[PDB]
Amino acid sequence: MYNYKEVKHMGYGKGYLAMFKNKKVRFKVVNSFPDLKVQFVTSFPDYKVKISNSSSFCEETIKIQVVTSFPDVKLQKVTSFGDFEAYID
Repeated sequence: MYNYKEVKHMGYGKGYLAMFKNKKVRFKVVNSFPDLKVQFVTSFPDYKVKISNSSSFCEETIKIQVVTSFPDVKLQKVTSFGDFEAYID
C-alpha cells in the first residue's frame, strides 16, 4: 500500500511484516486479488498479532486473505502479550 518508501517492489513476505515489528499496523481481509495469504491459528506459528477494535492509530494497511492450505504466513491473534498490533477487517 501507499507509504513514504518506494513501492516499486512487489510481492510481500515474512520480512515485510517485520518492517513494523513491535509496532502498530492495519489489516484488510479481501476476497479477490489479495496482497498476501495469511492463515490464522490458535497457536503461535511464526509471528504473533494483537487484534484490536480501532482504526485511527494504525500506521499502514495491507490486504490479506485467509487460506485453508499452503499459507504464505501464519499469525497468532491474541488480546495481549503479542509481537505486534494489527486490525484485520
